[PDB]
Amino acid sequence: GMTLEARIEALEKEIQRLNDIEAIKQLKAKYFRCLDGKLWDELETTLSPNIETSYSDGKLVFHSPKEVTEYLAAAMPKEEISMHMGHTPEITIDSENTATGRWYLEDNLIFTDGKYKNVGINGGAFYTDKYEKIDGQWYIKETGYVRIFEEHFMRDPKIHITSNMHKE
Amino acid sequence: GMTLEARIEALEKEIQRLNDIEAIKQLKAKYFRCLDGKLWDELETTLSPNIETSYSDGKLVFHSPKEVTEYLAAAMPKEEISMHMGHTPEITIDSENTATGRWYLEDNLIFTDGKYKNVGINGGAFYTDKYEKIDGQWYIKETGYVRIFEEHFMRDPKIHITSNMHKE
Amino acid sequence: GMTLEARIEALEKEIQRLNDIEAIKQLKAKYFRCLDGKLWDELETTLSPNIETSYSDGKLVFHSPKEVTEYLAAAMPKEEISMHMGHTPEITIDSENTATGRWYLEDNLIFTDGKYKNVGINGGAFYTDKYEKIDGQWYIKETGYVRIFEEHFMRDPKIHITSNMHKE
Ligand code: NA
Ligand code: NI
Repeated sequence: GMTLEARIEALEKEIQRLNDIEAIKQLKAKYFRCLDGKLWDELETTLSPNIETSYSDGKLVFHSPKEVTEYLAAAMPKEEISMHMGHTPEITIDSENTATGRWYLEDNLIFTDGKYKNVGINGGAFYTDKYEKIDGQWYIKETGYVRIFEEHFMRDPKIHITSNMHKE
Repeated sequence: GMTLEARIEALEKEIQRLNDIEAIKQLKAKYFRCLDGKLWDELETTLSPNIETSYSDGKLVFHSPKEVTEYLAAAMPKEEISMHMGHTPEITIDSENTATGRWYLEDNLIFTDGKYKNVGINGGAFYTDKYEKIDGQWYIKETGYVRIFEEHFMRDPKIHITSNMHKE
Repeated sequence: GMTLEARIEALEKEIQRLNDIEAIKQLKAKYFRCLDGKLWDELETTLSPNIETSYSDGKLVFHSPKEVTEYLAAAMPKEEISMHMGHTPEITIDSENTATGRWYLEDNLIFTDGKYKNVGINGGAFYTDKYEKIDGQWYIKETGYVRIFEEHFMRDPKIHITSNMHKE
């Protein structure tokens, strides 16, 4: 049998796991919100401060959080509306300070002005993120993905874009 | 050090928080399901019964749950298929009976008949909801949002809508 | 009042419920990932091994997990890109080893080659799943759904599909 203290110890471990899972789901939510909102300084706070990290998605690789946000600010300019919509996470806490997260991504991109005016891009991907916990806080260290599909097309210029946060 | 009783107290607070977070995520799920299903009486049960509430999204404002559902029933008639798809919540429990929830919304609207026949509307938004807990149950009090984008367009009438719950 | 032991018992029940809810959300995530990835052997591991189960969605009915995956492999061939995107779950744990889960589905299907080349199908549905727990593990037993809508259309062959995991 188990004493009351043993049962408390078990509960403490279980609750810590659930708390970590929830913290990670909110971290990834914040990442997507900052990414699509183009809130680059805030997005930087989701990335690990441990610069032993190579900040990579398996394709693109950078050596600091600032390098990541400098790339993104250039790659995702005001003329590009983006939606990165995460679904159905599978978060595994791997240790006291490491974890893995599978996410099912849908992405939609719309170029409103410039050289790529009226280009639309839609896709899907399976991401597997790696996270680390530093001084009580979870951060994103790196990821990899399989692209389910991606399509590029020209949007009808007669479509009426009635709202655009990057103009308003 | 902490006694067993102190450790139990800590666990009770942590579990209550996680339970509240889960209750809120299910509440918002029910809201979207009732909204798109046009189950207006059921949707009304998700809204706070505290009529000190101004029921607002920052744009539209009503003074009771019934006023909200009367508006929605008129604004979202049988001829309008709607999908409001929530993603990546960030739920913060603010007190014993208040909370905040960020949600990443995609919306798709299709008009099948009437004056707006063949109109499609797609968009995205960042919502920040406010919730309150009354007699053990969570309710939605009000929200605000930033529209990421919105587009209006005419759908090809050659598209075959093979299923529509609002006709069947 | 409650003794420390009673308070521990209450916490054990609450944490087990939250653990079950999280296990179910990850189970359904795995189902969708395997479905769209066409990982049929892995998908089979999400289905209940209890063959007193009729494996049904209310429309299609099979009598073993293998029959389910044989159907799916034929129905969802390499020429069909699929995305089944789950949102906003409402998971109810019904007993120590049974549960119910509402899911808000968006589906997108694209045929790239064959007889249905350039067909696209988009839809939405409200699913209510039934789960069972066998030897510590949750499985999907069966489901039912209401189709919000479904549309069939021919895609412009000028669209550029730049990535497709089922060719790569
Ligand atoms: Na979508
Ligand atoms: Ni979605």
